[PDB]
Amino acid sequence: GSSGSSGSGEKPYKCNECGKVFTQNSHLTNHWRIHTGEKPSGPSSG
Ligand SMILES: [Zn+2]
Repeated sequence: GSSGSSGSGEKPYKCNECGKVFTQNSHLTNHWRIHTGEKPSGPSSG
């Protein structure tokens, strides 16, 4: 079978706005920037 459970494997830091994953904190917090404005009105990139 296949186990699809996150937590241990994935990193403790994960963007709760799109679904990204980073190794450090400063990286995650920073990323959010792109989410907070910056021409958020357009074609979804995903
Ligand atoms: Zn994000």
